[PDB]
Amino acid sequence: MKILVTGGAGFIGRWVVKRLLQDKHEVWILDNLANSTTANITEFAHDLNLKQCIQGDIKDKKLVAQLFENNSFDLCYHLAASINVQDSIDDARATFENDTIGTFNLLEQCLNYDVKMVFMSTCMVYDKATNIQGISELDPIKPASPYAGSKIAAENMVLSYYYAYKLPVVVIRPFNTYGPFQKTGGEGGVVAIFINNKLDNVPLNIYGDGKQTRDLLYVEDCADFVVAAGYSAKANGHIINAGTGQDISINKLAELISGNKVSIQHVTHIHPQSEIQKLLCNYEKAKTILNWEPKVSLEDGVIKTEEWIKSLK
Amino acid sequence: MKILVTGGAGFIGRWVVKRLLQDKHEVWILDNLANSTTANITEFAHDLNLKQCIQGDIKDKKLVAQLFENNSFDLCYHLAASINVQDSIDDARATFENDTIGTFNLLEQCLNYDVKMVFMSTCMVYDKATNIQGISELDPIKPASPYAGSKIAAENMVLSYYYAYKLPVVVIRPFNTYGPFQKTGGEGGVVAIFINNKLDNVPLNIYGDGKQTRDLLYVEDCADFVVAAGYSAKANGHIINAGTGQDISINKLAELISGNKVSIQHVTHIHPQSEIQKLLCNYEKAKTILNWEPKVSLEDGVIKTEEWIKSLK
Ligand SMILES: NC(=O)c1ccc[n+]([C@@H]2O[C@H](COP(=O)([O-])OP(=O)(O)OC[C@H]3O[C@@H](n4cnc5c(N)ncnc54)[C@H](O)[C@@H]3O)[C@@H](O)[C@H]2O)c1
Ligand SMILES: NC(=O)c1ccc[n+]([C@@H]2O[C@H](COP(=O)([O-])OP(=O)(O)OC[C@H]3O[C@@H](n4cnc5c(N)ncnc54)[C@H](O)[C@@H]3O)[C@@H](O)[C@H]2O)c1
Ligand SMILES: O=c1ccn([C@@H]2O[C@H](COP(=O)(O)OP(=O)(O)O)[C@@H](O)[C@H]2O)c(=O)[nH]1
Ligand SMILES: O=c1ccn([C@@H]2O[C@H](COP(=O)(O)OP(=O)(O)O)[C@@H](O)[C@H]2O)c(=O)[nH]1
Ligand SMILES: [Cl-]
Ligand SMILES: [Cl-]
Ligand SMILES: [Cl-]
Ligand SMILES: [Cl-]
Ligand code: NA
Ligand code: NA
Repeated sequence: MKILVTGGAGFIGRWVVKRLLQDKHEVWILDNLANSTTANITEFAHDLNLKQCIQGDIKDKKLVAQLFENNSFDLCYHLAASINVQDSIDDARATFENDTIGTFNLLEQCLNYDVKMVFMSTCMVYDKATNIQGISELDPIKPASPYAGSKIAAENMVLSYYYAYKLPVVVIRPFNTYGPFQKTGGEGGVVAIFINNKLDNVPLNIYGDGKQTRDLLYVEDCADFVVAAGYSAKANGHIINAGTGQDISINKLAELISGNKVSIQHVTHIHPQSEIQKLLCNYEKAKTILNWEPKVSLEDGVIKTEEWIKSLK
Repeated sequence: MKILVTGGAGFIGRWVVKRLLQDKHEVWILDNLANSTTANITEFAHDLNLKQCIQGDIKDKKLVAQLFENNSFDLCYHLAASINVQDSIDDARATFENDTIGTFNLLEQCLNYDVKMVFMSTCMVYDKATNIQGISELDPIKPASPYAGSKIAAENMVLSYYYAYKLPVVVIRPFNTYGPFQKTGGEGGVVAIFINNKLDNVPLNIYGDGKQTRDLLYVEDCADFVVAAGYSAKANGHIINAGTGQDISINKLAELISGNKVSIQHVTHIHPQSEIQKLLCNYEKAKTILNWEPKVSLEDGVIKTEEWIKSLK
């Protein structure tokens, strides 16, 4: 198939690309490299099925039109986005423009050329879990940051095209994802930051009281879920979560990762008003529709991730 | 108070303006007159509390910035929008730009100047009612047209500002509204169209099988609800419906309005894929928070509306 992966040079994107190339699809990447480098895709530089890596912006309407007009895509995995909650609080407009308007630009061309869209949403668009069964696709939404609001906004434009036009789309809500190729600095995820701090012999710092929880999904499991949603016509028109169905507090995550190599401290929460106290995924729908389940435990994923991070030092 | 009413020269808007002027607030209207004329506000042309009627576009970022920079608004009732489902299917972009992007432009200035926003959403953002209790604010959303998707998108940006910044906002979801000052042509609502057809001695035409239902809210009741949401700090942060809690099929509405003066026919539905089969409102939350309930029955509202339409012929 001919496939466009927006954000394909990013963390999750590069793993989506890897899987699609293993499956011998012709892949085009569209990525402005705002949050990544081509080091994430060097591995694929000699794969003839990686057709092009376009350094361009989903906000550039003319570029997006030309890209679809001059290719014949079957399928688009739309991962390109601004992803940082705090940045979206500091600067809502940029997050809105990238995550809602950029989506809309792509969606318009998907309709013009009958291109199925897998829209990468986020488990952040949820209000907190309230029990051990976790959050299903039927459970309440709560846009606690402009990032979350922009993602919900995008979801609803995407789904409107499915209803109004019968355009194949899937809205996916993976939970917090970690692993090799995730950044380790201030724009990184908590697992990457903590492992890197450990390797650097500096403390782990926990925002707030650390009791907040996350359901942490290893990136290779996430990428397989993302790809599966694109391949499945049964998924068309659906919202589908992915996660592990187990959560951990940030306090306990810090102890797991440090293993007492470094100290663990608390600091003022940067956005307690936008925090989600408990994130725990019910992924029964993904199991049913996609035959998907995660294979990598947190313990094993941390080990894999630390091996990767250490390899770059 | 100093109040901005976007869309204040429109159908519901002019009634909001009337109420705010009765309550002796200083009102500014921002309206591009894309779907209205100043005849809707002639009544107020000598009220010194109607400060300005700006013919300008909420999509014009510079105009919106200047408007807030050079006034000191307390409160904004944001009614300006593209409202037509079929137009949003024919041309999603224009509806998106007006209803989502335009909202965002206003919201950004509301944050800058601490202006409470009442966001006018729509009961269309709902999946169908499934019982006689009707649709509450907790019930499922389904963006069946790009209009509905654009409205849900806007809701989520608005609510994100309440969470991230503690900006006072209210998201209101009134159900289908009818009455004096609603247009009677192809861009009008079903009640206006049917009454006008009756007065013109031409048939009523019903889309599809006519079994679809609506909860029809008289405009003076709607406008009082809208205003109340703005006046109430208890409503801050909430989604709140308004409606009557009774529905009628389009077949039965046509018989009520015609009274057999004219024939009643069925024609192919213009967008059956985007229709909502049953719309019935649970307005208990509005009753509790706002002490609001509707006063005008459908029968009496039809009579009032027909008197008004006849007066213009
Ligand atoms: N990391 C997670 O925990 C997680 C969980 C759920 C969903 N998501 C979603 O998955 C997607 C990928 O996230 P990630 O963690 O890989 O982040 P990432 O930043 O590595 O990936 C996003 C990629 O999009 C590119 N990009 C950003 N804005 C763009 C624009 N305007 N035009 C073109 N390219 C642009 C970036 O340069 C980057 O390579 C995002 O949509 C994100 O919201 C991430
Ligand atoms: N009529 C209903 O049944 C109903 C029910 C629920 C919600 N609503 C919502 O109520 C609001 C008012 O609806 P209405 O029925 O009075 O329609 P309307 O068209 O009479 O009112 C909207 C007004 O906004 C103006 N406008 C449109 N786009 C604009 C732009 N870009 N900049 C500036 N002004 C602009 C129009 O000229 C018009 O006067 C809308 O937000 C609509 O979505 C309507
Ligand atoms: O150095 C860090 C980074 C993150 N967190 C916490 O870890 C969780 C996950 O944060 P991340 O930024 O990875 O993603 P988010 O869930 O906010 O998307 C949140 O509760 C953060 O407050 C932390 O305590 N210390
Ligand atoms: O001339 C008309 C206009 C409308 N309708 C129907 O009346 C209902 C209300 O339509 P309207 O356009 O007023 O508003 P909507 O609910 O679609 O916002 C819908 O089921 C329409 O199909 C109709 O049968 N004939
Ligand atoms: Cl995320
Ligand atoms: Cl804990
Ligand atoms: Cl409406
Ligand atoms: Cl009937
Ligand atoms: Na747990
Ligand atoms: Na009824």
